[PDB]
Amino acid sequence: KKVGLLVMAYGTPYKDEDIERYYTDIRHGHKPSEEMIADLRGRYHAIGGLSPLAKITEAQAYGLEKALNDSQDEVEFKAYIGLKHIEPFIEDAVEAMHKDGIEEAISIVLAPHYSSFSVEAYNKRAKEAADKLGGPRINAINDWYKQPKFIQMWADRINETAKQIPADELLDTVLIVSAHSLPEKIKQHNDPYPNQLQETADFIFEKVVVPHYALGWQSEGKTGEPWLGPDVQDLTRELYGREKYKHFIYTPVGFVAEHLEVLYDNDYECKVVTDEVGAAYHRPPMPNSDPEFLEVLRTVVWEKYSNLE
Ligand code: FEC
Repeated sequence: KKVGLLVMAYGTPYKDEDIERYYTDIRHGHKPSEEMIADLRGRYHAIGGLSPLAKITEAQAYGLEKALNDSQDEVEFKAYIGLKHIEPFIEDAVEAMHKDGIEEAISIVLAPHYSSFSVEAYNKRAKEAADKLGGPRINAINDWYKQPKFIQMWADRINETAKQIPADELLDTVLIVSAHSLPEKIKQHNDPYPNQLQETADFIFEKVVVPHYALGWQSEGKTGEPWLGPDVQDLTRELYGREKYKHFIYTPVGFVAEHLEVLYDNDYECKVVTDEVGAAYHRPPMPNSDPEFLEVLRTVVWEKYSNLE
């Protein structure tokens, strides 16, 4: 008997024509205006037309399945992809697990940090789906940024970039560690997300040769409420004003793949600012399906499985 591996991620439009219904899902079912739709479509156009997130997410889910199954023979894992905002939805994945006779599953979100807005919603939807179906039992992983191989992965990528910076400009180099912003109100109830990002930045910092670092947030939404900051664009300007850094290295460690909110919100919007101030822009490769990242996820899931049994 197999163990279901429910791999959850945000989702991305497969076709240009999917953007409207995808955006409507993000907006809790309320259809955005033509102006809002045009702006989002323009951002997808600016990164090449569509996001590669769908193919990367598949490569991560099935690469994880293979890493687990090749490394042991206590159990057979079978991966099921469940997405937040487009088919196959979380609910579709849980239904396929049930139809296939899966009775026990482990779930993981392709985002290493926990928050009430992100991972908690994934877990709630998966559990409510399985409850209405009668199975499988879903054993949820909430976060995994503490995994040492995850920290070392990011540190290695940062050090490889730092080694190509002129030795006498390393003192003028800063590491910007970021993740997707959320409404500032989550701080009012001690949601762990801001502290988990600070811990990740601290863990990475002690393993890199870059002498300066700062925590920032990116991709805040179109609401009328305050969001966690500073925003990476605003922080870049402020740090240049204060310290005149020559190199900015962006690691949006809240994310695990190259998608719209790295290819646009870092590689376009942050580079606009470094260009304005006369500094150099650096953004190390995202984890994607690199074997080192697949080994991070394998360690996480296998530790979870070993602790259930
Ligand atoms: C948190 C979080 C993550 C990371 C965890 C995860 O991966 O699930 C996260 C991850 C992603 C990822 C990738 C993408 C890129 C998809 C792609 O097609 O490449 C991605 C894309 C978008 N998100 Fe996203 N998100 N996200 C929010 C929170 C999170 N989001 C909140 C909150 C809102 C605000 C919703 C609202 O308007 O009411 C929100 C809105 C958007 C919009 C709408 C336009 C915009 O705001 O710029 C787009 C597009």
